[PDB]
Amino acid sequence: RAGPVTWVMMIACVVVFIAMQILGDQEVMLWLAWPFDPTLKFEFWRYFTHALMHFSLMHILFNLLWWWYLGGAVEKRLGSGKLIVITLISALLSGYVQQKFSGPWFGGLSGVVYALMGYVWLRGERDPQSGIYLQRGLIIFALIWIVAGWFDLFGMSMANGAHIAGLAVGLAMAFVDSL
Ligand SMILES: *[P@@](=O)(OC(C)C)[C@H](C)NC(=O)OCc1ccccc1
Repeated sequence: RAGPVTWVMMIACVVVFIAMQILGDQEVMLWLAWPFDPTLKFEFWRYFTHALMHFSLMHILFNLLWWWYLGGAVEKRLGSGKLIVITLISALLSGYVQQKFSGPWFGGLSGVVYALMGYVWLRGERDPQSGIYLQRGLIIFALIWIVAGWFDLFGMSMANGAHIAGLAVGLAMAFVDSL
């Protein structure tokens, strides 16, 4: 089965997704979004909680599908702590990039997912002995996922190539870890 970190992230996104159906998106964004007013700047969770919010059925399924697989892969083979740190860094840095381009009203785990794509792939090609790698077929689908994000083929946003910032994060870390 999937480790505790993989598991807990899935529960949290589902719970949050439930709340959005009951309360509506705006109300949950009000509590979980990146700070959108100076008085909220010390509410630290907001720099991360944006990743827990999804705006359609397809949004959460596809994110959690990728997370389950790549997140689970990292946790099994590299440990819970690695997954935690990949997650915190990508959520924060992608969050920061998203905010600059699209403002503070955004959500989704895909920044983290792109980071996990970049990380797992790069780590596998540079450190096969680590036990992590992205299979040939999955590389193709991840690439299509990335392209989709660069070009806003998801039907959701139109805020451009910024959606894939996380990928640069994940690559960079995989570099650093392959030393
Ligand atoms: P991601 O959640 O965005 C963050 C804020 C960087 C990404 C752009 N969205 C995504 O991957 O959506 C998946 C999807 C959405 C609708 C239909 C199919 C798949």
